[PDB]
Amino acid sequence: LSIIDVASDQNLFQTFIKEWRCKKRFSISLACEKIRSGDDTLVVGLAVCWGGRDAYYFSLGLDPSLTLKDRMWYLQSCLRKESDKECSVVIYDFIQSYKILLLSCGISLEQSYEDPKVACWLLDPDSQEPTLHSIVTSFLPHELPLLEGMETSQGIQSLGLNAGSEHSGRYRASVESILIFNSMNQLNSLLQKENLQDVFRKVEMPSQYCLALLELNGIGFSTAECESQKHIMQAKLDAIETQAYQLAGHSFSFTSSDDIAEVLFLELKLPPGGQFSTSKDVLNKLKALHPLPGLILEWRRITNAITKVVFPLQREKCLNPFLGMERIYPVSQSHTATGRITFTEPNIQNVPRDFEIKMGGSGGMPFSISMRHAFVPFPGGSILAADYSQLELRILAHLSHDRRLIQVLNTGADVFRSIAAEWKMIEPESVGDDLRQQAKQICYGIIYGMGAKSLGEQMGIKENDAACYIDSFKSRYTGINQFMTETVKNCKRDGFVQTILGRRRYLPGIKDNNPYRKAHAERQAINTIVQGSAADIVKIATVNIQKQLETFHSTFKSHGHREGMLQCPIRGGFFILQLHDELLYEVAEEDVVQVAQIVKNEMESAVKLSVKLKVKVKIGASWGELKDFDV
DNA sequence: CTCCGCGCTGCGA
DNA sequence: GTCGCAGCGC
Ligand SMILES: CN1CCN(c2cc(C(F)(F)F)cc(C(F)(F)F)c2OC(=O)N(C)c2ccc(F)cc2)C1=O
Ligand SMILES: Nc1nc2c(ncn2[C@H]2CC[C@@H](COP(=O)(O)OP(=O)(O)OP(=O)(O)O)O2)c(=O)[nH]1
Ligand SMILES: [Mg+2]
Repeated sequence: LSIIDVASDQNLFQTFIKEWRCKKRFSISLACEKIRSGDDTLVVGLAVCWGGRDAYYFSLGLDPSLTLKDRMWYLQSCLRKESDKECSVVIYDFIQSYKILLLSCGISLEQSYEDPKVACWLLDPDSQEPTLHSIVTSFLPHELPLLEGMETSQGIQSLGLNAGSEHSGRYRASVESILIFNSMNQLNSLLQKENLQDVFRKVEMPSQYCLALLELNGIGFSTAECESQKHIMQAKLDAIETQAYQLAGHSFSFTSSDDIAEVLFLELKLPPGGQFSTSKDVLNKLKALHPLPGLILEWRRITNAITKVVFPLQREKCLNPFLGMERIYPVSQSHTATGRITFTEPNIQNVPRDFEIKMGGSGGMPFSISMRHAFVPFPGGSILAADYSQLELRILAHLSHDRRLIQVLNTGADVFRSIAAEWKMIEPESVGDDLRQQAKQICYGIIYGMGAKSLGEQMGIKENDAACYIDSFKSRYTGINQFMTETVKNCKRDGFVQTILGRRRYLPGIKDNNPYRKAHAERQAINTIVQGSAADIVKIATVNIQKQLETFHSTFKSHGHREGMLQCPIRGGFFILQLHDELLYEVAEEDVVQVAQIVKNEMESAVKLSVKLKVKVKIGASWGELKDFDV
């Protein structure tokens, strides 16, 4: 290809800037390499392509008159949008590039963004995580020999951003620039064909921008809170070990399923219930007989909490010197089958719910272990959690129009406490969090295709009894099953399911021969038709909330922006985490009211349904100590 | 072979 | 290493 080193002659550089200021669409690729003496990232330059196999390299490390500050001035001049300039930038791994640009160059991009990976996921949510090699092979094969010059393109990291390759930063960035530009033109052609370009440019890419702002913010984390909770949990763990070995007369292994099987079903004559299964469903039923199953469940819960939540967060914590805080910086991921947004490194979505452990000799003492309490706002701030009240159920009500579901939605009573009251034959006010959560699983499973076998095994009852429960549900809420049958019919005639925004989940297995294959495909259809719609509504809410918060301004978009500027008082909302039906923000005090009215008004007014979207706003000094807000 | 769904992560074979 | 299993979250 033609790599044009624009920063080599002054006339060449000025003509390059002249041409660049005319373009309405161009690709961008950062050129990161190693710090000579160790190994760390260093932005050596950048690459721009606006057509053909020509990549313009903007060196940032040889006309001496082009001082680096002049180059940065022209860079910010070309990268910042103005009034109705309608520029569309194309970058691979848009969030990482935005973060690295803002943090290593002080450049806040303001143009419209187009990511090829997001387009690939939109065309097929079940597709593998797109790599530059995969995109080039599937959409721009004739230029694949370019990537044949190396093997780094086989990774999800940007080729130009991958400093590990023996190739130079310039060559990698140039190749990525041209390839991403042309492959994005092809992907845009396909998206326009399938009427999904709108959802790509108005919902998904702005959501990626909000995700980048979140990742720049990071969630605050208190280490002393984690220390205290971990000490209590380890004390209770040792107590559980000693008490269980006393109750068993010998030392078993809580991980060894055969050890506990021998202890329960043989040494203690506990009734099996094919048999000799030490699963959670069987131990929950056996808890009502001997204390040891409950102790094993508590041991497993505490061990999971302290090995898969405590230590990862304690290792992933970083100091934010400008804020005087210790924040956790997770990574976003939207490449999911149903459009939901998950997190990684660490998954602060999987933080355990609030549970209690009783310690003491005479009946113990209650000690609440809320791991979500170690997440706190900045000094003088407030965590603000806005939750969609029964989002998927309202979506199913708008779809199926089963008047019983609409009625029980209008009544305003916990349908899971209702299930548990019909289940255990108790009062709904007596249903605790554990039993209500079991009932929530029962509810959503039965709605999405739970079998009588698993329903009975979880309910602690027989198969033919859970069958009666399923038939009762189907007789009561009839429009739901009518719409489920219509959905399998539509996905069988069409071969795919379509969410509310028009996204497509391609499920060919709905016409498979194996009954399990067909059943799983039908269940995936009936699930995704609602789950992806919920994710889409959450995304629309998020992007409108961010736009509204940016309207009032007098506020830094992300934290990263404000610490980059400092190198000022905090005053505004800050995206920190997104539960799949609930948004979390970190609002400064003076705005905890205003921002709240922004989150509730947008979330309610994110999409028009036959059932109004109910939102519940809570404010607190931590994600664990949240109390309802007025708004 | 085998019957709610989406997701992550540590440990073990 | 790679993946499966089982723990948890929505
Ligand atoms: C009069 N009650 C109480 C609860 N409930 C209900 C409501 C919904 C919803 F979401 F549409 F409102 C769903 C379910 C089901 F079946 F999906 F779990 C519901 O439970 C059922 O109907 N049964 C038959 C049921 C009850 C307890 C179980 F252990 C299993 C099944 C009612 O209608
Ligand atoms: N298919 C399925 N979906 C689930 C399951 N648990 C949660 N979800 C989905 C559907 C509801 C949504 C929100 O989860 P919550 O646990 O926050 O549930 P909720 O019923 O919306 O509200 P609440 O906060 O009152 O418990 O996530 C589950 O076991 N199966
Ligand atoms: Mg909820």
